Amino acid sequence: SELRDRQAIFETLVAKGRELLACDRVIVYAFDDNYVGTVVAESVAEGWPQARDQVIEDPCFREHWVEAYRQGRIQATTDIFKAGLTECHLNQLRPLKVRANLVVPMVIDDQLFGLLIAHQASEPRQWQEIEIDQFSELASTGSLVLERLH
Amino acid sequence: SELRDRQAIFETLVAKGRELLACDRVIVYAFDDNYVGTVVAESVAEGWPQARDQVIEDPCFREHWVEAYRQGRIQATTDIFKAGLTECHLNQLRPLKVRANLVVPMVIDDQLFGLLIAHQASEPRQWQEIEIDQFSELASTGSLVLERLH
Ligand SMILES: *[C@H](c1[nH]c(/C=C2\NC(=O)C(CC)=C2C)c(C)c1CCC(=O)O)c1[nH]c(C[C@H]2NC(=O)C(C)=C2[C@@H](*)C)c(C)c1CCC(=O)O
Ligand SMILES: *[C@H](c1[nH]c(/C=C2\NC(=O)C(CC)=C2C)c(C)c1CCC(=O)O)c1[nH]c(C[C@H]2NC(=O)C(C)=C2[C@@H](*)C)c(C)c1CCC(=O)O
Ligand SMILES: [Mg+2]
Ligand SMILES: [Mg+2]
Ligand SMILES: [Mg+2]
Ligand SMILES: [Mg+2]
Repeated sequence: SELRDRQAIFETLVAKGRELLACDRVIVYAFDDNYVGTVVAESVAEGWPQARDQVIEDPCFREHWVEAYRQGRIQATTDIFKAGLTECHLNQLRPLKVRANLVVPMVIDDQLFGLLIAHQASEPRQWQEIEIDQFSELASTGSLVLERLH
Repeated sequence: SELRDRQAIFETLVAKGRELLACDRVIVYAFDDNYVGTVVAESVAEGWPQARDQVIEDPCFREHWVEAYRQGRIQATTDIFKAGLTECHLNQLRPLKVRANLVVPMVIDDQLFGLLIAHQASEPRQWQEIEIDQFSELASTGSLVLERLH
């Protein structure tokens, strides 16, 4: 089925993504038609909370970032507590122990299907250029495969 | 269909591989139980023979290297004519046009499914660490996709 195919690619991306970065969590944050996100796949190291299957109603993608991510925006944050973020934003990340994160888009048929997101937990992390390139390329490869499968 | 899904992934791998390396050819070379390989997908630049749909039996894999490739062996060759190769090896490459090559494994369910192979056809080419890493990760990601998809 189309749903089984997407999930297989998503499980591949989170597993390979966490291996590539040796970070604490990688997820696929998939959007519904109103850009409400569901954590549909997760690779997470031992001891950290599981984000899998959580629904996170974060309005900034629908309201502000859909176009930039469609166009290939990448967001990397070394220290979420030093990024000018509001408490509402921080309270989504605190339970998952996020301290640093890297966000790349999954664009399929020119549409923003979701985000591949890496977390460093309870520890800041400066994401390096070639790490970002490898992670962006992983998301693109996965997205291109899904484009070709159907 | 496993076969149709397969071909879609292979086509993504060869196209992305040739884009990443800007080389003359990238192929997927898939093994059967004699460890005879078939070129099952190809991206090739203008002017070079199409290696697509070639069955090429090379005994060195089954005789020496299958397990090593399972474990992540590569072949990086800057100039095949300075590599101490036999006429039988040179003869099997001559119709394709290979001057330099990069061979990385595709491992699925802990077996050597095939090789992802890049060719430079009219000049030597010293394959760089970053290229080897990118090409290896491409092959690994595509392999894991196939492993999970069915
Ligand atoms: C936009 C925004 N949200 C996120 C969300 C996540 N990062 C993660 O790691 C995860 C997985 C746990 C999620 C989910 C990011 C990365 C961004 C930034 C996008 C970018 O710059 O490219 C955002 N959301 C909020 C939430 C806040 N705003 C509201 O109106 C309400 C209500 C909120 C509470 C739920 C904020 C403050 C931002 C950033 C500011 C902005 O760009 O508008
Ligand atoms: C082993 C060997 N063969 C290949 C084959 C290919 N390179 C490519 O680019 C392609 C696609 C067109 C193929 C197919 C490689 C890369 C290697 C090296 C493996 C390694 O060390 O990792 C090899 N095969 C031969 C051929 C020769 N030996 C025979 O018994 C018969 C028969 C032959 C003629 C068909 C040779 C000389 C080698 C290298 C030495 C060895 O590994 O035994
Ligand atoms: Mg199917
Ligand atoms: Mg690495
Ligand atoms: Mg399509
Ligand atoms: Mg399987």
